[PDB]
Amino acid sequence: QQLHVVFFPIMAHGHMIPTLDIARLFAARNVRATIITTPLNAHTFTKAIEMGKKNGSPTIHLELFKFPAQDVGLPEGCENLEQALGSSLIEKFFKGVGLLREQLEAYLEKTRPNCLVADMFFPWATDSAAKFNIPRLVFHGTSFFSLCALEVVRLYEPHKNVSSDEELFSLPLFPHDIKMMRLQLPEDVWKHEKAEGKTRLKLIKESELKSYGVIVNSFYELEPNYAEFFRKELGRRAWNIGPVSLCNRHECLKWLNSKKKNSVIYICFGSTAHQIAPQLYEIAMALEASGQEFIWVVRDSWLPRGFEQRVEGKGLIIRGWAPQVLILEHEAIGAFVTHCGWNSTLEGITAGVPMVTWPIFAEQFYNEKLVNQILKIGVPVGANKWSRETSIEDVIKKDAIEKALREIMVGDEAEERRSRAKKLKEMAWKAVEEGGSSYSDLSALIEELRGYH
Amino acid sequence: QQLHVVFFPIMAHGHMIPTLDIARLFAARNVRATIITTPLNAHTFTKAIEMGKKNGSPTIHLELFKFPAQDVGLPEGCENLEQALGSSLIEKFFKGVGLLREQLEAYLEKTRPNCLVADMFFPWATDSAAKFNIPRLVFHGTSFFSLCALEVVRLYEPHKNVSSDEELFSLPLFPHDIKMMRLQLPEDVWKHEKAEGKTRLKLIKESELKSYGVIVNSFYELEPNYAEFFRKELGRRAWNIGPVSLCNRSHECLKWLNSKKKNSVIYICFGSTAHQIAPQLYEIAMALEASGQEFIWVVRDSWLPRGFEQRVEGKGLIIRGWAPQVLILEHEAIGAFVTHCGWNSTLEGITAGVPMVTWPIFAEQFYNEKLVNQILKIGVPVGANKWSRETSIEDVIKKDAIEKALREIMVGDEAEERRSRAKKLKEMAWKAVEEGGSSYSDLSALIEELRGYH
Ligand SMILES: [Br-]
Ligand SMILES: [Br-]
Ligand SMILES: [Br-]
Ligand SMILES: [Br-]
Ligand code: NA
Repeated sequence: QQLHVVFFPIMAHGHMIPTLDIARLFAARNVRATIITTPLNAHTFTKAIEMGKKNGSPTIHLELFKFPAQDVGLPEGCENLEQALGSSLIEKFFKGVGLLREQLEAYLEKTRPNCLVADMFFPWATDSAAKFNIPRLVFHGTSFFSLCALEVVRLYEPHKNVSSDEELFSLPLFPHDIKMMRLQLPEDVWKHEKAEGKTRLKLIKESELKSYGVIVNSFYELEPNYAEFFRKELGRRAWNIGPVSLCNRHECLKWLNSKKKNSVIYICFGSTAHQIAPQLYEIAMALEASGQEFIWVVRDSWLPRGFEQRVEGKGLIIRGWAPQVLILEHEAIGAFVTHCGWNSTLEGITAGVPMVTWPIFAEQFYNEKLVNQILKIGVPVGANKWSRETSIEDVIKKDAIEKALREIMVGDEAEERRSRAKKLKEMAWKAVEEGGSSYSDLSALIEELRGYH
Repeated sequence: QQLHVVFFPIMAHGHMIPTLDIARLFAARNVRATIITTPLNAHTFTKAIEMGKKNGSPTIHLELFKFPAQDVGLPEGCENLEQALGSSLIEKFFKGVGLLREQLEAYLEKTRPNCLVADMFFPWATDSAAKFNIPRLVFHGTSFFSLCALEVVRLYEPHKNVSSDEELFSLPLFPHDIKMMRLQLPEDVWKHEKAEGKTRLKLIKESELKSYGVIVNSFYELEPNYAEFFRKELGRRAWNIGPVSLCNRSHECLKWLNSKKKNSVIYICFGSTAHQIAPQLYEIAMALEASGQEFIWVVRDSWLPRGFEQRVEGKGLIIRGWAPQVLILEHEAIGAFVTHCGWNSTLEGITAGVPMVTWPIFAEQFYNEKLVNQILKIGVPVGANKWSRETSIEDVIKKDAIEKALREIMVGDEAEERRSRAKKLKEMAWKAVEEGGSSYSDLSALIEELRGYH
């Protein structure tokens, strides 16, 4: 009789889409998959389900919970983490999602599924599932490297034994030597201790040991030392089942067919990225000065006069939606400028494209270390300040940007980075195919859920 | 209304007695303490409560659960782990205690206490307490060293890279170099893989991270490297509150001892739990006589040499049954303690400042023996190296091995140094449990933390 797994992502585009992909991976092994969402977020899933269904692909069920926006003083329209801009709104959003516990517990009591896969941001989901002897898995949607780095920083606080903003400290027990500065950490953790953010991270990392285990959107062969470190040194039970976006598997593409292999730079910072006019201006000048052909995705005081005319042969600006995967996988694309969010980083890896890394917040400075120092498939733009706000002082200048654009295309080790990225691409596809490490760990997890008593 | 803590020990004398002592330590901080037991075990608590009460001491409540003996095919009389001898009986005993879950959940629903202190052998008690938003503490009744050693052996399997019974391997991450052989580990783990015992240990060790934390019957200053290792390297939240047997603490054998030189007499006591076969007792008797050492031997007549008691009349005393163990160990005349090196026994040797001849048999005892001999350096091994819940005639320790250990603990090269080291641990143990001590302090901190839990 059919195994039932319930998936409960936080309402953030970057968590919802990989959660859907995991639900789809489970559905393809004949597991009943239900995703919990809210009314204003349902369209994201309904569209994406049908736009990957009608091929005999199994059915993903949606369950809708009421988000108590009014109750916590959020606008009725604010059912997504992206809409909660400002310190006030974010704190209210987290109180809001915390009040979904009553609905989760009623749903589990009613449906009695075999497993709950709950977002990292719901540490309390473990106790909710335990009430009905249901195992809970934690899903973060980041790298093993980041999960390990964050935890060694939290436990060993290497940044308390420094005396300046830019003083380098090593990550303590790691099998690679990784240096960071305080600038690269959120200001709550290092400068003015704020129990809210600090208590939230503590409960998230503790959930990894208190729960049945951790599903990870990565492949063993990508970061073997950290897949092991997470399980051995840090004691987590984990399954690596990614890259989960490989599960199922236009004018700009015609434009690219005309171009030399590895000749074009793709720049796309995602939907999370909040780009100010002065920053866009420095990118525009750097692109022109670099001489490099480019496809630049933007979400006009911020364009140099005559930009659009000067770059007619060489540069394409797309306002809004780009077919990102089809662009990255085009032979003409030789590099990817990214914020180093894990979804973007994994798409660069899967396309075999070297990356210019532009970390901003969250786990991105850890992802940047993986890409540049361990995988050696990237070049840093030189952003070293962790910030969820964009101060004019933190804008990266034309000269830093131009240096990185040139290095990733024609720098001495640019070809070596391309060769290394092409190897990871082959290893990624091999992980997800029958017999691969990710296919295998998914089989092992399901078998283990089937036998749980 | 006062904080209420429920204590749920497994029905083993070695877990019940320390659990009572913890309940008493909690009761003295004005915490309501209830102990869960079964009808045939209640006498152990009733006696021990009243034999330490009538002084206005705060009241420990008992709750009785029915043990489903018939249900798992055990004799009605088998409500204690000591009665479950043989592979068949032990497995049934563990199925039995597992079926107490229904009664635990009904009791917690009814009483709604602030915290459940549940035996290591009840990993499911964490989820049972969580149903009513009650924090669960794990209690094992052993050393930090044993908790760390078992876990490093389970995770890193140093014994899998071996080819023979007696080949020595090091314990992996420890700041001391500790060498063991497969013989010293249970035969399920190393020889013939049995998922039952292996799954049981896995769920016990996992409960240490899944639960609110771990109460430990040890003191920080006794094993500082392992008190830290358990919390840092292994990530457990833990409180060290022992030796818990000091809580209550502010005839003819004692008259017999007053006649004797300081540190001249060996005390031998394996406990009432101890199952000793006639051939083994016989080898001990011969070793004691041959050693020339004065002795007090506590035994729980085919196994005595003819004329033994008469030949040793000046030098040796055999006590049949109850001995005033504390008063004997604390007598100036007692220079050594022959023990099985279970943690309760090991801690009483430490608290009396008496060096120990270590005779490990099963459970965590070979790890405790490494702590005593290699780290504390207050003991000498008898040379038992075989982990066994059964005593086969083939595994008996012979007179010559026993005599060698009796001589070594009394007059061997480092005998004086072992006595000096043990006397330091004695002072540190009493300092830990007095107001301002590490164990007094961690107990205050735990209670404060339980008081502020939401
Ligand atoms: Br690696
Ligand atoms: Br870097
Ligand atoms: Br130590
Ligand atoms: Br030894
Ligand atoms: Na660890």
